[PDB]
Amino acid sequence: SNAIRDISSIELIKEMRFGWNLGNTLDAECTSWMDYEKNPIGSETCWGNVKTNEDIFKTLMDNQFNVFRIPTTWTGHIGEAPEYKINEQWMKRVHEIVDYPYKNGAFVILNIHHETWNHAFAETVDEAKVELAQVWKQIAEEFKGYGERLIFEGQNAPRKNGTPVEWNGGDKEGWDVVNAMNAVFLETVRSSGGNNAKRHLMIPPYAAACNENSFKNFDFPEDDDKVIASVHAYSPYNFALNNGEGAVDKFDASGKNELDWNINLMKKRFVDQGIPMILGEYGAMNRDNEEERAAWAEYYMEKITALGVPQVWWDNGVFEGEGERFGLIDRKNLKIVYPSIVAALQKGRGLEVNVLHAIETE
Ligand SMILES: OC[C@H]1O[C@@H](O[C@H]2[C@H](O)[C@@H](O)[C@H](O[C@H]3[C@H](O)[C@@H](O)[C@H](O)O[C@@H]3CO)O[C@@H]2CO)[C@H](O)[C@@H](O)[C@@H]1O
Repeated sequence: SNAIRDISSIELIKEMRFGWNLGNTLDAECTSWMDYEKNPIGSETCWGNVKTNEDIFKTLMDNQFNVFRIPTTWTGHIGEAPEYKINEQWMKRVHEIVDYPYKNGAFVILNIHHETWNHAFAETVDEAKVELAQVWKQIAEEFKGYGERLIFEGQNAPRKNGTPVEWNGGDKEGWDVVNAMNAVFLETVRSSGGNNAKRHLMIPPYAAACNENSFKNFDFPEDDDKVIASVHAYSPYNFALNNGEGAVDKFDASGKNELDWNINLMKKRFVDQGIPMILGEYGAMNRDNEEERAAWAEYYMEKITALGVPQVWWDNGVFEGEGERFGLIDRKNLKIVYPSIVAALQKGRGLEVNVLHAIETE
């Protein structure tokens, strides 16, 4: 089945309800202690998530999720330079997981994620561009026959890791590198075989940041209507993403102001300019505050739905402890842990509320 619809991204995006990330899974990176030679697909579970199965996705699809992002870290599974051959058992497992939502008719986003080699520094950009082309040549070849519901996202949050400008929008060095890398990704996939000339491709601004500086220095192609801007927006910060000092457990007036500001940024940079965009990651972590988060999620969803922009929940499988607690589905037991959040996504999207597989009330 190698058919692909010839459809613009803006038209295709209309078919998207809302999404879910298979977080802390194929993106988990454990090369400091795991032997990837003896465990070539072991990294999937090395951050504590269960082995992925189709029923995780069917549980979510029952709740009207129809976009599934598969964040994938290829670092550790890549052969030596300059061929950068991807381990074939790893590629097969990535392929099995893409197929869980894809063969059930949903949208799938496959990316490159926690890579050590695509950092946004001019020092290494010549080498990083070669590795990016080699990696995407192989991904594009493996999935060349897939239709329009399989989307490639060329980079995740390329940035100047470990610098003062890592998380505040970047600087000119970082913007030029991210743009050059995005161009290599687009060219590599467009130049490849099969349906890839008509595949929908996502590219991020620097760090995928919802930021004035990142947005303003983001190059976007003017002659390719099947390219999509990839943005991440865990907004407002202290309520949604702050895992240290200053975190708040209520979505208050100042938090709404901050969220409204960033949504308006997306409107002015992308929506008003006819640039297709997807919020590929967002979420608010568990602070024993499900109703605060449900109200925030319904408001966020309603506002971006009025702009035609879909969003994709970041679910890293973590519910308690010191880590970031973005879990939404209990993958082991196939239960929605926060049913009022899922109800908020449905209601805010304009859908009928029907939360299936909810956990019992304790
Ligand atoms: O517990 C296992 C490891 O967790 C690592 O933290 C991860 C968070 O749990 C996860 O929520 C976060 O998700 C990122 C996403 O990958 C990224 O694309 C986006 O820019 O931000 C999201 C929210 O922060 O990923 C991190 C990994 O970077 C710990 O860092 C690690 O020590 C620990 O072993």
